[PDB]
Amino acid sequence: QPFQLPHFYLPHPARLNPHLDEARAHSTTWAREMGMLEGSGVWEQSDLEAHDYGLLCAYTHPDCDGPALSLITDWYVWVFFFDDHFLEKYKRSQDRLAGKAHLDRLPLFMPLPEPRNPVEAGLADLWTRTVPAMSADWRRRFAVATEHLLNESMWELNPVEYIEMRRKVGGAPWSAGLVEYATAEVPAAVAGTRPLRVLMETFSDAVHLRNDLFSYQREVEDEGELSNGVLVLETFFGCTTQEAADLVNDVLTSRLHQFEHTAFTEVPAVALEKGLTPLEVAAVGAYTKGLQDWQSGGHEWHMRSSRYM
Repeated sequence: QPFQLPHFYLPHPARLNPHLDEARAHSTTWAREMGMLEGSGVWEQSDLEAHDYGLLCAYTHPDCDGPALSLITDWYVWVFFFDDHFLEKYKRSQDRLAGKAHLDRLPLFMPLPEPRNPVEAGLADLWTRTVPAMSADWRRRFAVATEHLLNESMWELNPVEYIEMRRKVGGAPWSAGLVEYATAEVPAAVAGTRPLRVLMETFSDAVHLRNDLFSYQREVEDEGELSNGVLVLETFFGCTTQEAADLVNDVLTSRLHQFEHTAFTEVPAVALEKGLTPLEVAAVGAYTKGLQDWQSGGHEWHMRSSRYM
């Protein structure tokens, strides 16, 4: 182990989704149907089964029913398979043009075309299944977030800078889109207000920092990935790895506190200040609870599963 895991701030206990096993079998079968499994040159069945993204989605989205959980699970399986496939067929072979054309072809499967690869097929099926359940606004926003996350893999060619950039280019807003699918979508009235932006900011920072704390083994040391919270703080402040871990954890705790504060106090305040109807207020609250649940279940999935892989 690179460092001893710091003391985590965990105000809300993680809850597990009762439909888990169903999501596991369905995600495996679906991943096979997309051609992401053996024969792809990227994943085998054992790899996907070892990753266990079904547990991640069941932990992060406890209140959604079985099929929705299955959909979210297929989304996560797809994006992780996207990362691996891009780091295999393109990044490894160092072909920029092919990957660029790929990243150009991907948004075409999310209209607001015939797949040449398992990624495009998966994205197509996922869009087909997901779209009827959400509005046009969510479609646009989630398409934008998705395209952001995908185009962030184009990189082949300072702590505050790192956190702020990862805030925009991370996978947290994407996951939050899937969250507002899991519970309720955020009304356009309070969508642009400061408390919601701070909500998204703190959430993103927290998730990303935690992920950095748990990925230091397989990314910094083993892979050689230069982007990590712990690594950045370590090189910047000249601190030892453990000290950097403790600092990142402290910042994480602070972001969680600001998260809770703005969520359970300021957000309903700006919800009432914008004259939002109670029906939409319930949606905002459900969204907040969805974020909290996602954080909790995420940490729990990291602790109980991923760190042993």
